[PDB]
Amino acid sequence: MYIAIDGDDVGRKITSSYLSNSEERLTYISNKLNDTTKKISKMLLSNGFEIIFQAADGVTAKTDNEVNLNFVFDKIKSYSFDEITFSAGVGANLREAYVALLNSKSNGKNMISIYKDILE
Amino acid sequence: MYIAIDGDDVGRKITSSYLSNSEERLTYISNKLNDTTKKISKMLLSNGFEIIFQAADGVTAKTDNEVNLNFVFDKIKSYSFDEITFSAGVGANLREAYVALLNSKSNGKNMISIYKDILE
Ligand SMILES: Nc1ncnc2c1ncn2[C@@H]1O[C@H](COP(=O)(O)NP(=O)(O)OP(=O)(O)O)[C@@H](O)[C@H]1O
Ligand SMILES: Nc1ncnc2c1ncn2[C@@H]1O[C@H](COP(=O)(O)NP(=O)(O)OP(=O)(O)O)[C@@H](O)[C@H]1O
Ligand SMILES: [Mg+2]
Ligand SMILES: [Mg+2]
Repeated sequence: MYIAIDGDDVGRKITSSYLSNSEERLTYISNKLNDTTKKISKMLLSNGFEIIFQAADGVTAKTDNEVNLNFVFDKIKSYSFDEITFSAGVGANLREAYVALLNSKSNGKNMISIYKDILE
Repeated sequence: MYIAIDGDDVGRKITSSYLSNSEERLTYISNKLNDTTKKISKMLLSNGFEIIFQAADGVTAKTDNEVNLNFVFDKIKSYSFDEITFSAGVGANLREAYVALLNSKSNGKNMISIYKDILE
């Protein structure tokens, strides 16, 4: 199973910081993204996932083991901070997790989609 | 002086890797971005810059010292790899470096713009 996780509307708070000349707020959000994907990457490892990347505001991973996915996403939901949520997609391969990720980014965000469910 | 540096068309090679189920190529480009912004952040420190963020595929920094900017950008240009260039903007504040950055992303990419020059 592949899972892609990625920050919602992250650009808006970064751009807001440039335009208001707020470098400290810009630096805080950059390291906060850095640290939250770190939290996400570690929760995933503890549940038998192999991280593919944990960089920028995203994390992609895969698990040849079994996994409670309402648990996993309920904890991704819980690293939200200051109006920045995370969306997730899941599929049987990287491409499918990607599409399902677009689906979430495309349907309210702060949500998870599963590729097999979209097709049906 | 503020400088914002950011990777061109980085999403296209990442997305290409999802859609072709090429996780190894996806992981390589993620760490390669990680490592190139590292190279950029270090060259800037050696020339008297203070890094504001070095994350994702970008680096923003400022220098209360003086700086040869054709040198600096000529070396940013030289960390290009596999058809991924970097654009830069410069200004007297964060907002201005941002606009000048959009200008470069907006005018061929693999290029630098200076905010004061745009206004004139
Ligand atoms: N850790 C980070 N440090 C600095 N900039 C980041 C970081 N993570 C993401 N970004 C920036 O945030 C943006 C991520 O690109 P996205 O295209 O993913 N857009 P975003 O608004 O963040 O949300 P979605 O549309 O995906 O829901 C780019 O501008 C990245 O350079
Ligand atoms: N180090 C990284 N690791 C993983 N994904 C990254 C990294 N740096 C950037 N990205 C992704 O690349 C994109 C950066 O957002 P951008 O909105 O900056 N778009 P890009 O096509 O990269 O070029 P420009 O339009 O800015 O010229 C987002 O999808 C990021 O999540
Ligand atoms: Mg995002
Ligand atoms: Mg970019």
